[PDB]
Amino acid sequence: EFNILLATDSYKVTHYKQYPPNTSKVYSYFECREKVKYEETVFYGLQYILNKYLKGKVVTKEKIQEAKDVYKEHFQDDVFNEKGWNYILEKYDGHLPIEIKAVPEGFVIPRGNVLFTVENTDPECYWLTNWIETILVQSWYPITVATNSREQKKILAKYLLETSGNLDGLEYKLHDFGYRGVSSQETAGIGASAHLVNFKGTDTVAGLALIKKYYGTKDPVPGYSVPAAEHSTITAWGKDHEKDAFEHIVTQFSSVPVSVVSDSYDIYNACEKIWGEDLRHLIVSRSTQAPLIIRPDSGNPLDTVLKVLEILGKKFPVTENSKGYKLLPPYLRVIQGDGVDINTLQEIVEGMKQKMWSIENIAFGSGGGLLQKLTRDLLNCSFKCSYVVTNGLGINVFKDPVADPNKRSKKGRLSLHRTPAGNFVTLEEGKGDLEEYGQDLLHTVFKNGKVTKSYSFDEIRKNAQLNI
Amino acid sequence: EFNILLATDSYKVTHYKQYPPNTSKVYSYFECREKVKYEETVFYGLQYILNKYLKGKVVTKEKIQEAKDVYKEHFQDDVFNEKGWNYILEKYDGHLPIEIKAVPEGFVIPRGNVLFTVENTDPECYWLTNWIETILVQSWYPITVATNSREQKKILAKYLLETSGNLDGLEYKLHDFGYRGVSSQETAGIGASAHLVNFKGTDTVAGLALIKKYYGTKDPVPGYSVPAAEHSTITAWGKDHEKDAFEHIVTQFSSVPVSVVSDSYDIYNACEKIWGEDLRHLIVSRSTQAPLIIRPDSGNPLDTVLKVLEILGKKFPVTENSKGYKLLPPYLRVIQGDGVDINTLQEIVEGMKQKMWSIENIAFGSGGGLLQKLTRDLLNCSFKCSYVVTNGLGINVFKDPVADPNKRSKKGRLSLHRTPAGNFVTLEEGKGDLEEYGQDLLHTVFKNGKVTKSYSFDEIRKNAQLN
Ligand SMILES: COc1cc2c3c(c4ccc(O)cc4c2cc1OC)C[C@@H]1CCCN1C3
Ligand SMILES: COc1cc2c3c(c4ccc(O)cc4c2cc1OC)C[C@@H]1CCCN1C3
Repeated sequence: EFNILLATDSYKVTHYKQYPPNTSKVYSYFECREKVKYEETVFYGLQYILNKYLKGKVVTKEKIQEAKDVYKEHFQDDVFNEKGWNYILEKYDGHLPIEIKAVPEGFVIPRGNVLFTVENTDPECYWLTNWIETILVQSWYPITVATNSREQKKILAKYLLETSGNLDGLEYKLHDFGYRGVSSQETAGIGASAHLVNFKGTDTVAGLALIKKYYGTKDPVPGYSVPAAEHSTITAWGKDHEKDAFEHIVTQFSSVPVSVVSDSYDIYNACEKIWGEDLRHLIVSRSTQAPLIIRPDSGNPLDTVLKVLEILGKKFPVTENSKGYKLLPPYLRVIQGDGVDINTLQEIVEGMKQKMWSIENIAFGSGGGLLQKLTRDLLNCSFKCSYVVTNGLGINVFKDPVADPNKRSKKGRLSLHRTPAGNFVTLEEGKGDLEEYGQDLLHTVFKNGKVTKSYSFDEIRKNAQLNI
Repeated sequence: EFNILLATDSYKVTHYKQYPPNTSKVYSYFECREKVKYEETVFYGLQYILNKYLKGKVVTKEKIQEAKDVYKEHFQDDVFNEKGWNYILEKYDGHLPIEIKAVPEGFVIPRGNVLFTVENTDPECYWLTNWIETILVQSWYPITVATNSREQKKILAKYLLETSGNLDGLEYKLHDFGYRGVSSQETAGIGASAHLVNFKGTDTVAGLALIKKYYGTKDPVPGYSVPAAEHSTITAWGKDHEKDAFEHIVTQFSSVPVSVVSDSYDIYNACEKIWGEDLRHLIVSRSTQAPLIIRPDSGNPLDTVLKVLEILGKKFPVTENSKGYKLLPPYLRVIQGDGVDINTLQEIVEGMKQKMWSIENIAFGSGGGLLQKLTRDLLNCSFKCSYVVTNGLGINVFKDPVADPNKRSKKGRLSLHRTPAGNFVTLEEGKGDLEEYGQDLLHTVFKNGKVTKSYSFDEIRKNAQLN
């Protein structure tokens, strides 16, 4: 049912009429333009797009007719290029005559570098390069989710290492709760998969299926969850029976970790009186492999975390780890899953450290902040034409708006290189062909309807690892 | 290839073990909780979800086995409720034993009112009400896009009325440019469909297909566009040939409206020297039905709009309308489609009014600001359990967190009524059954796998009209 002829910005339908006459090549590129800092970006998600939308026979006689009929009404005019699309159907069996070169998935690249390039492989299809901009520029989302997720991992690693002396359990310190808070089922899958580049905990089941279909893992699944209560399973017992709900849930899940939302009526009373006194005998009996994870879900996230830890530290036996930081017993942990984004995550771990609480005690859950409150503007994700051939001559093209030099685009044929210090540089104006900086790091990943280079999710996770 | 058994928050897989024993009924509701204020919301998008995801045979033996295999690995344990899902397959031929009642689509409802309710119709399926919360709560996105778009329409209507004395072309004053700035193809269609509740201009073609399939219009399409240049079609001509690019494009599109991005190198030079002198002869000759629409795309959105209008006003014949506001000639208009969201739109029309420019002169295009930069928290969209039947006894259920009184949920069986002054009131604790108000405004839209009541896009548009 997907029709690539109907998967572009409307105005692109009219572009074949606007290019200079005798244009044989249009060459475009994607970058996260330069200027939390977000100095480096995780390149993730293009392989999903190539496989789901671009590869194989994407043009049929029925798809051309459907698009002709929609655009006739949408524009109230006959501007649709049926001839160009028929050419692709008849000459290439509806395979796109396009070459895409990209940096490997999971690579961590500084801002302002070429990440992928797109060009037509047939001169008659000069107009196709920018037709597919809309579908390829959506790459911004998994790039931005993967990047923002990795930036939160860097904060958790710094504070976990300072307060505990190791990074054990780091991949489980940020759990994806974003399924309800995203705009669609398709978005849930894409965003959850991008989070699983960096972490292993997710409630967003749609992410597992996407990874298995488009990337692959050695392991049966790329992420995991544990049993957890919500407000409906506590509040269903009645206002006077919160203790009965808690006793039932921890007894049902006595041998596995279990998360219990504790703020239905009064989080402080739940921690001090219900967990800390009435049900304490059911908690101190649990295995190290099956902790109670208390989940506050309302109020000021920092103030609530600090008060919950002070409460639990007075009702349960607290130890002092080798770094001097307080540690709850191994059958008891906290997860803060409300109001968490990269800024509040920083504030909580810093406030915990100042009160001498180990980051071993806490994990975070993020919903909207992890998968929804991100824009194409956060990393200045941009797709621009840099090179055309018109009357057999290559010309270097760019924009350079007077009022915003940050929107200046790169000129000519691009390539990505290692510098002598081992950093990245993007060469412009075809200067990569001089091989003063060695070989281009971009690889052909799509050519003429075929995916030509692919990466497993395992390779992507290894590429995206923290420097440590 | 969608499997409703795999379309929930993972933890919901475990909830059938957490509810009180002898629970026969779980009843839950959606609202935009009370605290631009966004005092009223456009209810839009549930019918999409009911038809795409919830209706008909959604359970098969193969879907149950697939779910069982995934959950075994995801939890490293066998917690999946295979028996519950098998019961629905055998007893209802895989149709969901759920009743959903909703306010009519397009209705504009004040914050803090019930918009829809969900309950199981079979006692064995008490667990199913909140299993489908994840899919249903995503209704927040079309509600929020439709609501934010209508709030922008209110600002434009106010300023167009004060500066021009009428609302002609209001439905073409905010164009959807959001396709590349959203997170997915599916989000693009949903968001574009929500904008078309209020406006007619879109570049997001995916919205048209969604409206045709799930809602329907008397007109062949719900939304329109005009030819437009992008930086690629101007810059491809070369840095020294911007004039040649502009001339080619307006000549190819001489008899239709055409938008031309004019900031590739220098927006001010383009307006004053290229449009205003070198190509002025190809502009002043155009039909009122085929204006040149100049599109700045960089800089401070307010400062750039006001400077562009000042430039054009010195190069082209400006009139003064009956309200005393300046009006460009009919063959010349402007569209600002960079940095536009609800706050900047207000800043620009207010700044224009202060410089005595009519809002007739300007349209807005919005991308990320219109379809992407919105969260479930903006309208406090929430799905909560309000009523359960345990041991044959009905109990009013709710949350009331000590630290956030704004997160208090409603109690018991709910109903939506007209007040004697013609406002809306949500009645709690089954008090709607006393019939002290008129009829419940919630109608059954889904029952036992069937969509029971459908709205056309034309009725939705009429419900969402401005006062
Ligand atoms: C021993 O303490 C813990 C164990 C887990 C386990 C998982 C887990 C998944 C997501 C998440 O957000 C947290 C956790 C977790 C948290 C714990 O303590 C805070 C999944 C794995 C699959 C088999 C064994 N499971 C253990
Ligand atoms: C006469 O001036 C204008 C006309 C239009 C027309 C459309 C239009 C669509 C989207 C949009 O954002 C703007 C416009 C527009 C803007 C104009 O002036 C600024 C679509 C319709 C389909 C047949 C006739 N078209 C006219």
